[PDB]
Amino acid sequence: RSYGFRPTYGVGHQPYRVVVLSFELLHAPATVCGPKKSTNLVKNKCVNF
Amino acid sequence: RSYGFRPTYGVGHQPYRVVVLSFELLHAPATVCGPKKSTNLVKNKCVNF
Repeated sequence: RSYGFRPTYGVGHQPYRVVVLSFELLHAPATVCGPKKSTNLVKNKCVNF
Repeated sequence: RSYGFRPTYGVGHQPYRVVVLSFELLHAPATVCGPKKSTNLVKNKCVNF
């Protein structure tokens, strides 16, 4: 069935753009990552890795 | 108090028809049933009655 996308219609049938993100969570090599900066590893010292 | 059921009014106060059905659930003889066809019973056999 088609839609009556009339610009004069009220909020009763005002269309919106919609995006669905299905994040993939599993134990696998990671490709996409957030915006952080790497540092230097520290050996033989208690660190919050 | 009455209502301003104006057809030119927006979706703010557009009345709807509502039908409420209250199913009755108890261990009592059943009168209303779904659209399924009965079968013939089997004796002395493991059967999902």
